Amino acid sequence: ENLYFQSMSVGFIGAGQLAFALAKGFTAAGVLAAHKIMASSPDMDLATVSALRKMGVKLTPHNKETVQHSDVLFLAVKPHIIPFILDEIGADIEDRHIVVSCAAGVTISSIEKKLSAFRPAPRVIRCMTNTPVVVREGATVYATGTHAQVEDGRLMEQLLSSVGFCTEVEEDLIDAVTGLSGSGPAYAFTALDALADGGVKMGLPRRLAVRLGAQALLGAAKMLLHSEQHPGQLKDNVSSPGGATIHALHVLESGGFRSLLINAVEASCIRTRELQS
Amino acid sequence: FQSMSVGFIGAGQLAFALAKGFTAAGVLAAHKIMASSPDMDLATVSALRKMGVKLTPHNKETVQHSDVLFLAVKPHIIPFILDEIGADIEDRHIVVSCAAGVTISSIEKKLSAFRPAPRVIRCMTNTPVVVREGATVYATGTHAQVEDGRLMEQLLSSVGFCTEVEEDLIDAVTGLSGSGPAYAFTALDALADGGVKMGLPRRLAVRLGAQALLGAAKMLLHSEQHPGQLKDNVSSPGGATIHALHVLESGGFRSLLINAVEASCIRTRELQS
Amino acid sequence: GTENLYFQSMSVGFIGAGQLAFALAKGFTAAGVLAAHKIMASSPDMDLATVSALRKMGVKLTPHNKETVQHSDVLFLAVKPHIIPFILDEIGADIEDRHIVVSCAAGVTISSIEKKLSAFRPAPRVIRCMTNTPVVVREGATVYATGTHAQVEDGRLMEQLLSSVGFCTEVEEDLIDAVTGLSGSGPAYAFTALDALADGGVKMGLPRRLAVRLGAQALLGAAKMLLHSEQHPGQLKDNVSSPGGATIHALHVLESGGFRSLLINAVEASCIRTRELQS
Amino acid sequence: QSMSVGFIGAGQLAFALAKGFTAAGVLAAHKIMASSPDMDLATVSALRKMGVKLTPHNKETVQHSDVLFLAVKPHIIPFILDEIGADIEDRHIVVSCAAGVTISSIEKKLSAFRPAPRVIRCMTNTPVVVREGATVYATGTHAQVEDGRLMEQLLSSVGFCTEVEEDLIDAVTGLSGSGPAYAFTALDALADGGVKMGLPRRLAVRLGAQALLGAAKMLLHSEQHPGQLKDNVSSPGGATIHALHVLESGGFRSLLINAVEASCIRTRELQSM
Amino acid sequence: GTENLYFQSMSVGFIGAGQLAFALAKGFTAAGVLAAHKIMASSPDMDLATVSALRKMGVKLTPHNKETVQHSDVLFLAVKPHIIPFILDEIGADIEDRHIVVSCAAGVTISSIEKKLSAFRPAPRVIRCMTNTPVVVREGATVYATGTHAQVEDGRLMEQLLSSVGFCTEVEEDLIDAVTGLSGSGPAYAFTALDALADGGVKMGLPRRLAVRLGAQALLGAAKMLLHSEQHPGQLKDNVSSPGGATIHALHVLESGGFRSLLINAVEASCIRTRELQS
Ligand SMILES: O=C(O)[C@@H]1CCCO1
Ligand SMILES: O=C(O)[C@@H]1CCCO1
Ligand SMILES: O=C(O)[C@@H]1CCCO1
Ligand SMILES: O=C(O)[C@@H]1CCCO1
Ligand SMILES: O=C(O)[C@@H]1CCCO1
Ligand SMILES: [Cl-]
Ligand SMILES: [Cl-]
Repeated sequence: ENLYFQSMSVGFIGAGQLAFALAKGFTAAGVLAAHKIMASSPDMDLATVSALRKMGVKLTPHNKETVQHSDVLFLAVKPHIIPFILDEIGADIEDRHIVVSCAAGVTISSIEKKLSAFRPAPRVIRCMTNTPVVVREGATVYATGTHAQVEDGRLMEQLLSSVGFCTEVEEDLIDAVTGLSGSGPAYAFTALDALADGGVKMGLPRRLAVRLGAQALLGAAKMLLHSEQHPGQLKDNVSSPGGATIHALHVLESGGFRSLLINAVEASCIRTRELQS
Repeated sequence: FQSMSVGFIGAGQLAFALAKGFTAAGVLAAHKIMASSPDMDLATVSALRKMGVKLTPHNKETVQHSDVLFLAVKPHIIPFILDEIGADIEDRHIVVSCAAGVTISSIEKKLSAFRPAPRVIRCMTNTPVVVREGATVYATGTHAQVEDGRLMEQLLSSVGFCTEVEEDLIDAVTGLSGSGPAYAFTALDALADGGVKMGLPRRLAVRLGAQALLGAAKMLLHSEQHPGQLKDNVSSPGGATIHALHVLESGGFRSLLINAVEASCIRTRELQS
Repeated sequence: GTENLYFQSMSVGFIGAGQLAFALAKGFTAAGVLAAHKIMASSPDMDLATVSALRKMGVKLTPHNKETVQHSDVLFLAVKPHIIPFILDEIGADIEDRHIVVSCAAGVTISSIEKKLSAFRPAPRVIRCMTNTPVVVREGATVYATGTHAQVEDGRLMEQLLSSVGFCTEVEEDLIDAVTGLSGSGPAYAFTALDALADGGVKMGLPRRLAVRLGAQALLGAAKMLLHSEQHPGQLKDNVSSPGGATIHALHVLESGGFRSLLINAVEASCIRTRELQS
Repeated sequence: QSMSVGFIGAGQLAFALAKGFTAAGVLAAHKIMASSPDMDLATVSALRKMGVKLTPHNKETVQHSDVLFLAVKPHIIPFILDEIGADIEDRHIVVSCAAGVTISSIEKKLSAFRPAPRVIRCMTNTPVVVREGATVYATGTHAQVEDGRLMEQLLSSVGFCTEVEEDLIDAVTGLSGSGPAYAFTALDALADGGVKMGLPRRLAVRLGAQALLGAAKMLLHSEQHPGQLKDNVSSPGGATIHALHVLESGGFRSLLINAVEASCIRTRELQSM
Repeated sequence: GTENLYFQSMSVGFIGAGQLAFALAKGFTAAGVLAAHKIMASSPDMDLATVSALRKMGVKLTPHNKETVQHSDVLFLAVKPHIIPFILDEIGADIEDRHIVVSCAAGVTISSIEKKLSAFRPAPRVIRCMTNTPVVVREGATVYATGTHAQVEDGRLMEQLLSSVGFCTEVEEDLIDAVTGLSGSGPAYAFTALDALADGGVKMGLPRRLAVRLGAQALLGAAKMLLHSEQHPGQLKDNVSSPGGATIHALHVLESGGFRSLLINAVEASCIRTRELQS
């Protein structure tokens, strides 16, 4: 409530979906002014880059510049880019820097080793977040590195709590979190496209069908979050005997609806582990 | 509309959720709501009691109390309820049927036997009205004045999304957003089973699953982008997400959700026939 | 129609005179960028129908791969992967400074082409590409990657020549196996789909000719529509699907069969196999 | 020459047709008029932006037009015919675009008002917007040869167009009518496969779209059976025959057959209701 | 080769000049039982490739169905089921005593042909048959049933003529829908199977031409083997399946797919549909 990080300067290495979404969320929350944020990207023609520019974020094609501007430094690049970045700017890492890796599957140990060759005790945090931070409803976990100070973790939680749920986890849960909350929105966007197709099949106009399906999913998740009851208990509550809902639940069960989502989280988590190896 | 009194026939899950939403929105003092049911021992009735809603076993007390009257009963008991308080409808009443499948025409027919020009509105809503995030559609009957629709949309918008639709879409809406939250509750339970299988504590897995679906849905509502395009924005080449999407595709994920909506809508038609 | 290019100092050679050689030779000359007599092709079997078609076009034909190398500036290796090593050993001594060797084989890497040719001569100019037979109607899809000693002008020239018969862009070589899976095998997926759609039209009482014509016109127009649209394919799908209508009923039976999943499996199988065809 | 076109219905079809016609420069955007019962549609906004005259009144559209496209849902058609039937004049050519609705029923409704209505039934698709449509039509009892000739060359300006027997039109609807939607699904999924194997999304969409376009075109210009073209480019042991095999194992062919059949059967249902 | 028959007083007519007419005309003349100029065919579309092929053979062609009736003694109705009623009404008045009307349409019953023709003339001589296009290589499969007024000589003559281009036997009419399901649609099942087997050969590295040749030779020889064997097909299958060997592994994957069941479904679907094509 009126939170604001007076002297924090934030840098994004990578200027894609994730950098844009966090900068949008951070400035939406009012915890940072746009001009105290800087992002660098190898392609300065991404639509995400020009969106950042309209926000008032500082843009540069040199990762060195970003590192020099930043106190908190987000590595918002793909997993295989991380070693190319850590080697490019490892010499520029200074005392003050907190390096926050958002790359899937990439471990704190690997980041700390690459940076420790240039300089001892880099302050490293690993996190998994998602793009819904752009509407301030992200899901974020983080794990603190060996040399992260106690304040570094509390700082980063306070920053990331401003754009959604945020908590600390042991690092060895992050791969699984990537499969649930990290890939989660994509499952929901697939689910929502299909629900709308169902509504359209039954005669709803597409605009209405998309709006209704998204509101229904939004309300159910808010309901569960605010409820002390089991998701199955809530389902039981709204399933009238003989009714329309229980008939529909039966055809979800006949196709193994539940096991598909389990398969999804599994496949994503397993792939995440492979990206590291 | 600050002197408006609301009544409920049927003090079940829907009445509680609407009443909690209405009071949480501040549109309605709890004591200006009255509810009635034949089972006055339910927890829903006890919970409405704590809220400060007025309760009674007499549907007549509810009708004479109320200005806007919600019929929150099961589709097969509507004709009894209509027959029971049909002589007690007054000119001032707006009668809002909530039941699945029951047509405006059938309600206007029974009510007409007692009094010309009954003002009837049909709606399909859902239980997330209880955290003011419901999905609601409504259709106006023959004698519903335009002001009755504005009032209805104003009331129901305070507890979530609300739009007027033609009546012949409501069966389909039922299958989509009426039954929808139960689909999502199933999704979240299974997604949490997935997190647990991969090593997450159950509490953390429920939390992240719910937050992920909440954020995705909200993100789509604030976006000018098609949901497939958001899917595309967040799927890195060769990455974890596109791998998981492939296994969803292989089990026909999309078609099960189409199957669900279809089956709920089709069942909703059989409930009125 | 034509492309307003003309490579007036360019002699082109094809080693291999099968489907790909004839498609490219037909496309180039149809585009007007090359005259057929500046093209020479060679094959081990000179009775192939493709070789006769090349003779009708006026392309130069020879049984000897050395004659093609000596004739040509740009040299297309349009032979199967397992035959590339025998080709490179046969003609590696005849490569000269002017030659740009454009390998069309699936999965054969730049590294291994350069390694085989460098035993005869250092710094070979090598380009790897993946194209498809619709170049024969100037609607190919082509990607390329430049080798270690390819000059800047080499890739710009190859993109000029290949853009005249379809879409063409440069990629990193590590994407070509996956492109092979997608646009390299793409048309075979399409031919399968067009035959099945026509079968469906015939099942519903359409004559075969009409069903084939309409199915092809539908895919052509859909594909062109997406190419020129600013919208996601899902939004264009949505525009066609009238609520409660005929299209959405059909789409549901596609989804019930995991239609999307089969197309993903297909791109994945072709790509994975392409990787095996070098290792 | 002085031809005026009207659309009853201002949905997706009327917009692609109007966009197609003006792209061809067959007639000015302002010589087109569209009427819709909903003027808040994005299609009505889009038509408005390209310069087509809009009206909420079907009678205006009728009195504007010389060729009158009926582009509303099949079940709206008998209502339209009763509304504008007295306003049909001798000059009009009425072109029904609705799925399933037979020439015989349109001629019957309109006959109550004036003898010898000129009716034409057609099925087209949205690729008319890029002048690559697929269009069949049958002429009714009173269409003169000139009416069919004018029809053929108006629709040939925005893609393929041929005259067929009316009893083929339900089947055509399942094939080229719904066809682009099948293609769009195919192209989204192909792109997903490309992205799964490491391709950027934008490039994968582009290559997959280019491959369908090239293959369709090659087939149209070929004297070969598409199975022969398949075999021409399926190298023994190679990547394509491997990929073809996984298509076959899923019954790929049969799904597309089910799709044409499903759409065709639905088209017949639409007229029955 | 030839058949030692010659129907020297027989003029044959085909109403319809499509696949079946040309297959039969080619078979008959190849068998030597008829000269091409004693055959006349008529069609509504005289640009069909089948009509041009008939003109090469030397068959007589006419646009008028009446000219075919007047020319012919044996009159084949080689037209689609829904067109039979229009044919019979068009030429029913021109039927004479000498005519044997041989209907080839799927599902059209003798009763309904006799009923339609008897309005013009009592006691029409009608034969219903179901044959297939392999008559073009003298390996057709044909069954027939004689109508109410067909003479004993009519069926004996039809069996002579049809036995010269393949197998032929008389059946009760109530079996013809099921025969249609089996040998009438049979070859289309075979063409599908031969294309897929060749696909399987190509997957395993065989060139397409060789794979198509070997697949066809395998089915040809298997079918001929069973025709000449006194053994159940299962016993011949057993003879090929070396214990632990390659064939039995393949057979298991066929069984795991319900291969047998698909072929039963196919005969059942064709037969059931054939029954709908009259009702
Ligand atoms: O299950 C039913 O029938 C109703 C409709 C939607 C909510 O509960
Ligand atoms: O798709 C991926 O691999 C990453 C992880 C989760 C979101 O984007
Ligand atoms: O979906 C429908 O019903 C119509 C016909 C084909 C295109 O949109
Ligand atoms: O089938 C193959 O292996 C190659 C891929 C593209 C053309 O032929
Ligand atoms: O079954 C086998 O292994 C052998 C080879 C093919 C025929 O029998
Ligand atoms: Cl190809
Ligand atoms: Cl046959």
